[PDB]
Amino acid sequence: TYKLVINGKTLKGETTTKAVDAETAEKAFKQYANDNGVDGVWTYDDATKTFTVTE
Repeated sequence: TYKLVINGKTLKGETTTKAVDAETAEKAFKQYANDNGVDGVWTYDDATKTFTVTE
């Protein structure tokens, strides 16, 4: 796999993670964003297995 794109005011980038289901990921990404001081709106496309955080 899944991809996460971070569109922040000060931080812009991308990271990846391996998980057995989408739910498990979401949780991992939520933790990552927090550790980096980023807070926003989350979007996810099942077709591309990508989550986007804007912010």
